[PDB]
This record gives sequence, C-alpha cells and structure tokens, in this order.
Amino acid sequence: ASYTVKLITPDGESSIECSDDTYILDAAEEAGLDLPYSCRAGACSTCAGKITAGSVDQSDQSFLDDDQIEAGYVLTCVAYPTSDCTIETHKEEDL
Ligand code: FES
Repeated sequence: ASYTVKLITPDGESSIECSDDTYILDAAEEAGLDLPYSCRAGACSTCAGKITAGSVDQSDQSFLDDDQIEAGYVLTCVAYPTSDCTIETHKEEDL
C-alpha cells in the first residue's frame, strides 16, 4: 500500500506519496524536500516530527521515550506510514 503524507514544515504545507515500505524522511527527500537528519538510524532527535493524524510504524526508533511517543513524536528517518498521516516536521526543539 501507499499513503499520502501531509508535511507541515516551518515554510508551509506539502503532501507526498509514501509506500508502506518507504520511511517518511526518504519519501520526503525523493519528492525534493529538505527535512533535517543526522544518524538516519533512529538514535537521535535530529529528524523529529510530530504526528497529528494517522499512524506510523517506527519500531526501529530508539531515542524517544514513552511520553514523547504518547505526545505524537516520531523519528521520521525510521518511520513508515501505516495510514495517510499528517506530520509536523522540524520538531527537534520541542524535545
Ligand atoms: S536522524 Fe537520527 S533518529 Fe532520525
């Protein structure tokens, strides 16, 4: 399956198509957007986003604690979409 991912950045709002087996960051880069990252391995907060609608599979994330997850934080570099979703990007500073 493929999902529509709406991305709300500090510049504005976009929507990209992202397969269920593509990470959200990778999908965003393919489209041509410039979202933040460092490790690309789920071990930092560089790529942090906040999901407001929809769901992901971020099973390989290892940086966010349970409360940060509850609040909607996602590590876009290891997050696959599992539905159409909306993710506010550039959220590291929240952490
Ligand atoms: S860039 Fe480090 S967790 Fe995504």
